[PDB]
Amino acid sequence: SGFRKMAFPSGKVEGCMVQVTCGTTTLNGLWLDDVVYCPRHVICTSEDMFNPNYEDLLIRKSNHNFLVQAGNVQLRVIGHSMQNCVLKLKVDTANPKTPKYKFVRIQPGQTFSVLACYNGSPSGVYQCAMRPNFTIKGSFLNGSCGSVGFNIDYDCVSFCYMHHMVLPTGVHAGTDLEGNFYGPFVDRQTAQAAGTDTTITVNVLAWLYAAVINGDRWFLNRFTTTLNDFNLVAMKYNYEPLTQDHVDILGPLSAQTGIAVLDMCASLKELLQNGMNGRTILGSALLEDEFTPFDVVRQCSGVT
Amino acid sequence: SGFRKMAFPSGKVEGCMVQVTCGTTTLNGLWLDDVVYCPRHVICTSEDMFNPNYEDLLIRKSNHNFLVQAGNVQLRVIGHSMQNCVLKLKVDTANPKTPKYKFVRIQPGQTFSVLACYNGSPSGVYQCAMRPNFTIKGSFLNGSCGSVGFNIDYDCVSFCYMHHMVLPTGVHAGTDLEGNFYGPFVDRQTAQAAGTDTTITVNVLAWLYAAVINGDRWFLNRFTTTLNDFNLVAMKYNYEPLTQDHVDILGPLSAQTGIAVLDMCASLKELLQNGMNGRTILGSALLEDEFTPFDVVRQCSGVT
Ligand SMILES: *[C@H](O)[C@H](C[C@@H]1CCNC1=O)NC(=O)[C@H](CC(C)C)NC(=O)OCc1ccccc1
Ligand SMILES: *[C@H](O)[C@H](C[C@@H]1CCNC1=O)NC(=O)[C@H](CC(C)C)NC(=O)OCc1ccccc1
Repeated sequence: SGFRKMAFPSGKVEGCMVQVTCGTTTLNGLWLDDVVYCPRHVICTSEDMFNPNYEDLLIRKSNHNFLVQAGNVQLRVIGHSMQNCVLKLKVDTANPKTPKYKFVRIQPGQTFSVLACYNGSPSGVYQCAMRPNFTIKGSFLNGSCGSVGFNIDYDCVSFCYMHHMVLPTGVHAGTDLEGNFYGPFVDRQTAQAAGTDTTITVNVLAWLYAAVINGDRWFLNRFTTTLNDFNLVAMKYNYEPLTQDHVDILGPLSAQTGIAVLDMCASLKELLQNGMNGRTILGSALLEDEFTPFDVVRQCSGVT
Repeated sequence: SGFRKMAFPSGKVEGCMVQVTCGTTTLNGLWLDDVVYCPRHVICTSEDMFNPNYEDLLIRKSNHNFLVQAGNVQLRVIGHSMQNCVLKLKVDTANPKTPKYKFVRIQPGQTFSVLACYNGSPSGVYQCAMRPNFTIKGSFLNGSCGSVGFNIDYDCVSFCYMHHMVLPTGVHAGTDLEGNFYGPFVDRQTAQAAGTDTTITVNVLAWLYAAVINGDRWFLNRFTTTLNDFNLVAMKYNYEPLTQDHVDILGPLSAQTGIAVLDMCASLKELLQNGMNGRTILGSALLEDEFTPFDVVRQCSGVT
């Protein structure tokens, strides 16, 4: 009953967060086994950040320049390396709280939980989606870099995001745990902008299925459509085109509800063409697109 | 940068969640020190739940009828007591993960984080507000009862909610950790309904201040108003009346932004009278009222 934007429990990740200070810059790192991962711009001063030469800046940093603190306890740095846009600080102690973990690069449309942190201390947790233009709409302040995004499949934490920067539009950009940015962005303070923020059609349809499951059906109409006809209207509205794989992925939701995917497409089309007329769906006056089909099934079936 | 509905990190609470089974009914309990707290309707069968006599049902339950499991490990129940609508199961082992904690009863308008659980295992976390009609809009399925709501002030967890039931409108009702329901509700499956779900005016104003902080200012107009004139319009819209204490509580937000509270009231009034005209504020097409003034300052200042 009810449907909410919901994050994974953050306990396994809280125990991996540390503070990393180099010079005057402080941010967060992720401590797994005997390695701390953090954004490489920790080495930049306020000035450096506009056109850094990271390799050159890194020549003048030695192991003892990276101050790593876990709680009130200092860790000893015994090595360091740059992998793309992240640093790997080898420490002399394996994190006793290291969970079963993996590093994954997610695709646009997929969702993950962000544990926002400051000074190595968890601040709060919320759910995000990797948007088609490879930005996320999170909540980050100065010092939040190194905060990570993750999913949990039972016992295993899959890290997929590390925060690096905010863009002129207020949306956020970052890397996977190998240091490769999502999107065309780079970790420097130059002119760079996001790109068209299109809507995750399949996710909206999943969310419409969630509403029906929870008894909110006012938007179901008597019509159906075709995939080709739907996309012609959807893309007038900057919706990602819907494919047969998307249809397949909504299959189980379609069967649980007895509503053909294309029938639901017909309902979405009229919502786009006519609006909500001041009504709401699952408490929203907008079509919500940051729930995947997996997300909906999860929350409507009690998976733990 | 950015503004999101955000929950406290759930780690300290994850370690307190256990599974409680009596007869055929399974739900969650909260294990603090040597006591497990859980809803008393764990003792009801499917039939009992329509007009239970809990005292009478409790006569036939002994310590060994309450199966308490922490992970894959069974706890030994050595005593039991009913306090209002919750049971206190004394166990022979103090929870080694017990945090510094307190039990508090919150007021309508205040917010807290819910850790949704099933079979004693955390499922996900999300932020809620205690609404003026003493319901919450969460995400709960069968077996979720005993999940708890909490705030964290640095090191101390303040438990304020335990889930018990869903209402015909799909909203949720529960108790504080002393077993007293919020609102007039009772833990039986009889005809009972919520009451008018009015809007937390002060919280909407806080959220409007959050938008301005994050550069979303399109809704600021050239007008001001009075508290009396504003409330005359606000209560046509089922908004809780705004008081001088509310004004005081928005003081720091008013000073950080240079916008008098009554000027912002004038902006809210025109948004109520004229709508959003299809625009959004912080990504919402609705006036959001589940952020307190404290919530906004927290998230816009990096408190950990
Ligand atoms: C790292 O913690 C930080 C996160 C930004 C700061 C405010 N909100 C965020 O999400 N990243 C940077 O400061 C970043 C550093 C370069 C090496 C990319 N630069 C950046 O995002 O610049 C834009 C900006 C900075 C400060 C305030 C507002 C916008
Ligand atoms: C306890 O886990 C459970 C939570 C309900 C079930 C579905 N979603 C919820 O939030 N509470 C009950 O089942 C409760 C038991 C009585 C002792 C109050 N009764 C209840 O909420 O009845 C309404 C209902 C039950 C089952 C499905 C849909 C509505």
